[PDB]
Amino acid sequence: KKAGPVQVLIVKDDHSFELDETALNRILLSEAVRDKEVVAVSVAGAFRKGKSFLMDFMLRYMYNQESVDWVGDYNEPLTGFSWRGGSERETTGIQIWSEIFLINKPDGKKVAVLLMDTQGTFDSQSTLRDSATVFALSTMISSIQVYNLSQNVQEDDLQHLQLFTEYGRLAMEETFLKPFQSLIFLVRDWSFPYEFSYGADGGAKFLEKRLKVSGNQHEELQNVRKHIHSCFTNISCFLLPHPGLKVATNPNFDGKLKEIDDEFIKNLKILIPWLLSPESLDIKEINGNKITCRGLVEYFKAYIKIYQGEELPHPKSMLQATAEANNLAAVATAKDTYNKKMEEICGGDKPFLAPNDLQTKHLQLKEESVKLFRGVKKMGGEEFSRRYLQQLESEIDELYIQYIKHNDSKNIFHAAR
Amino acid sequence: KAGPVQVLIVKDDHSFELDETALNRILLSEAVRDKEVVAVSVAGAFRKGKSFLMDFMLRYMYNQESVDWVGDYNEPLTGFSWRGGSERETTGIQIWSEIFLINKPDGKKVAVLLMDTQGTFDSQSTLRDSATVFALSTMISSIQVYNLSQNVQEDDLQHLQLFTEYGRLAMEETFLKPFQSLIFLVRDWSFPYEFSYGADGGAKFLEKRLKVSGNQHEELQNVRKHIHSCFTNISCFLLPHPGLKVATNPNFDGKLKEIDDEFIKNLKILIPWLLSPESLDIKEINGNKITCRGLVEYFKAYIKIYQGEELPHPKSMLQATAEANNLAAVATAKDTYNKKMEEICGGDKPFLAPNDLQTKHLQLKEESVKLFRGVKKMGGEEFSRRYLQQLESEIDELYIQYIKHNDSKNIFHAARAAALEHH
Ligand SMILES: Nc1nc2c(ncn2[C@@H]2O[C@H](COP(=O)(O)OP(=O)(O)NP(=O)(O)O)[C@@H](O)[C@H]2O)c(=O)[nH]1
Ligand SMILES: Nc1nc2c(ncn2[C@@H]2O[C@H](COP(=O)(O)OP(=O)(O)NP(=O)(O)O)[C@@H](O)[C@H]2O)c(=O)[nH]1
Ligand SMILES: [Mg+2]
Ligand SMILES: [Mg+2]
Repeated sequence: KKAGPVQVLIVKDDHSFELDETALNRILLSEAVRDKEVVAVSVAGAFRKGKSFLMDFMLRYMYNQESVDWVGDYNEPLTGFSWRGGSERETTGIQIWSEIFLINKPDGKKVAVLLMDTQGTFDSQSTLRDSATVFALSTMISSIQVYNLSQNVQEDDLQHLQLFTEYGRLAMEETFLKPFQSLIFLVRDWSFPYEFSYGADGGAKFLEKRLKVSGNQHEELQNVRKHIHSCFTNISCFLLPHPGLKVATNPNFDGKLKEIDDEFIKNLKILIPWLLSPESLDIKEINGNKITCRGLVEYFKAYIKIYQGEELPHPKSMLQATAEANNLAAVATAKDTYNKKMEEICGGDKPFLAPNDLQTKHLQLKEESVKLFRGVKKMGGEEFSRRYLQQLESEIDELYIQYIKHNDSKNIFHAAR
Repeated sequence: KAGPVQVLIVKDDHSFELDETALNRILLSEAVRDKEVVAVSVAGAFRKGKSFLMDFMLRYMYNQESVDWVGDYNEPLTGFSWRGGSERETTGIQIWSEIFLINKPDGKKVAVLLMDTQGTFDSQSTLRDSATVFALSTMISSIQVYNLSQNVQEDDLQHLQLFTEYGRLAMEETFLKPFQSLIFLVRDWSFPYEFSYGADGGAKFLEKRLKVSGNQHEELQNVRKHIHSCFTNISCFLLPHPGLKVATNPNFDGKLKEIDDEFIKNLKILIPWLLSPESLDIKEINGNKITCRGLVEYFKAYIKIYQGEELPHPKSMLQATAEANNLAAVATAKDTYNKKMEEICGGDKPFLAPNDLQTKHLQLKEESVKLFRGVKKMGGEEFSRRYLQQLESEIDELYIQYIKHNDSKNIFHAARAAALEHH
């Protein structure tokens, strides 16, 4: 009866994902909201950075919109989505709030507002596929994604965003429009207001310089930025002050405003409506169509269904992915070398060779391809490269069988006359 | 006067060069030439307090015989350049001009080198820029302080694996571990009620964070196993937040009077812990202890490798995955063409009229192209366009060879036809 967080996407110990359809259906398919267009707000990013903490202040705003003091009473504990200190991850999978909010757009549109809290990336229990799936899904479902970052916007942040969004793209319909809508770079604990002011305007100037594409820029840097711009219709940045050392280090801290830095609260009171004001709420769109709560449930099911199978390629650790590419490239190089040299010997316009001599040449050329494959430095491991070396040897054996038949025909076809 | 010396330069065109004259001036002096060397380096993400830390290491190295080495509380912090702001400061690799001569417990007189490095992941650097600095600083130092913020996350572990693997590949083959001491320094640790500030809380924390289990997922296991196999001594120190003045006040100067006391307390444990003569390990490479002169030779050799050898250069996660996806698809699509052409014009198959053979090839080539296009790949058709072009070009080359094999089955086809046509 009382409102609370609802586990909607479950991530199990075996790294499998399961959707709680009953709960999702309960919330988004009720008669009161099912036919309404939907605004979905999500927060995502690294674990332990205050994502759920933030969402709970968004809840205070949603519940007390017409009040000037929505931020709460100063002795009131912060509740909603579960948050706490400690070095271990808290939120898992994807949670939504059980109460859908009905908000009047300035035109008169009665839209429904969904709030989505997510499992943090880069925890020690999770595989990269786990983190990417949760990040992609929230981005594919939300119309406003708050990318929660610590201290700065680093190049590895941009490359992770790129990886995660591209993974989302893969499971989506082909489209001629931008795949996603609003992205907010929220920088927590910004330490340089004297370089860029706290808030949206300092954020805007900061992010502008961060994502700017220039002709002098190395292609690797250009491309990640181009990808990001291509993915989102609106991109903004908000620079938030540190909430104070007590918020971060006191195990008894409760979310009470009286224990939070004043300049934080001041910028917080600007941040939330800036994200969530009736003016700012963009209705979810997928490939050119405004999605209702009913439609969102459908896409949520279809998307997770794709991530549950093996139709998509999955993201892998940095060393593992480079390693595969290293080996796949080496296998192709070694095989093409063997092949080119065999054609010089038993191509169609070359004379028939005695079988034993063909075999002797094959064995020499094969061994040279094996040596070539082995001499290329690859990440990561001669033991990672075993499966690929073995594939190379067997694929070359298969090619040689074709070459025997080709060689034999030069003798056979002539005998038949 | 002593000051920081720029030794490794990263050019604005992303190539690498060593300032050999600067290096020789320092490490080839008659005083230190043949001294066994200890090299202390700090590496990690930009703007995290690396240079700042090293300047406190400088104070210790200069005032060991003093009661209070940490300094007067009203004295500014100098040495390696540091500042606030969100833009990176340190570039390439710099070292301190003064080599410190210290006596080890066993009575050796070793030379001590301090090395400050360019922070990783700035927006000016390619991944290869960041990887090369990190790797070299690891390959040169006997003690690598890995400087992190707030936590040891999984992306930090994967970056360390990526960077150390890149270093390892440019090293002489060995059966021993490639490196020596690694310290996970966690800046702004927020949970002393869970793991204490300092080396003991850090030890217990990192023990759980890096523990290998044969039951956890392969990729979690393998990053951990890689890190353990790379270093002979791995440690962890949890440092408190220095206070908001240090992090946020533009007028902050490094004066201890403006730094949180808890940080100072732990800083005064950290530095002697890192730099105590008992624990200062002498640089070894491939089982041999290295002198100062010998360190320079290795620096030049290592640098040369990154300049001119075939190495698997680090790529962004998307880039790497996308290449693998495309390479596999090309291979598969190409193999499908080959197999099906062999059913049509393999050596044990009859001659085909050049026009029949042409239309089979055109049919099968299109089937392979569509096979290639049908497979889901990171990331995009644009990324794949060059690979699709490569596939089509390679299939065209196979077709040319198939034409030659087919002709050899009936060389006289055209000539006999022209003769029978006249008759
Ligand atoms: N330094 C800092 N700490 C913050 C900030 N906001 C909240 N915290 C603290 O961060 C800790 C984690 O809060 P939480 O909201 O649970 O973070 P989370 O991102 O949801 N974690 P998880 O990924 O594990 O779900 C709490 O101790 C909270 O007080 C902030 O802006 N800066
Ligand atoms: N939050 C926090 N800030 C710190 C800490 N130590 C130093 N700082 C602040 O960090 C800022 C950057 O210092 P600096 O030593 O230049 O960092 P760096 O890692 O060398 N930067 P770069 O990689 O760009 O050379 C300074 O404003 C300094 O006051 C710390 O432990 N925590
Ligand atoms: Mg959370
Ligand atoms: Mg620096």
